[PDB]
Amino acid sequence: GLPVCGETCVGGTCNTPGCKCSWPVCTRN
Repeated sequence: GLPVCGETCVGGTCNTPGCKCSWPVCTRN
């Protein structure tokens, strides 16, 4: 639920395990 991945999923990518794409930002849970 938290954007603590340090990743944006603009292209639909989130590498950090637990990160979901809450476009355009990755949220870990």
